[PDB]
Amino acid sequence: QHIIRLESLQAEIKMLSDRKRELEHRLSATLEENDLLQGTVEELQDRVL
Amino acid sequence: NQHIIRLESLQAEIKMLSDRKRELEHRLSATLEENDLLQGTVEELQDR
Repeated sequence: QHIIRLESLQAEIKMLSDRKRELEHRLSATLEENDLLQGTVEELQDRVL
Repeated sequence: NQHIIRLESLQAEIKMLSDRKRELEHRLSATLEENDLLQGTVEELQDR
């Protein structure tokens, strides 16, 4: 029954690690997209000057 | 007994890597907030 308990807990912790990677990939993607938007905003700063 | 101790050790390692991923997520959120603060001050300058 402990084997059953381990099968019920290991998969949940693995899917939680996958969800942590989901937040990592999406926030890292928004950071890279924000850095690209920072480059375009720096071009807008060039437009400002 | 042997395989249960091994699998609990594996579950603890996945929890350790999960806490490391949590720290990485918090750091990425801090960088997002600080860069967005820079973008907000830039938009204020744009209003000027």
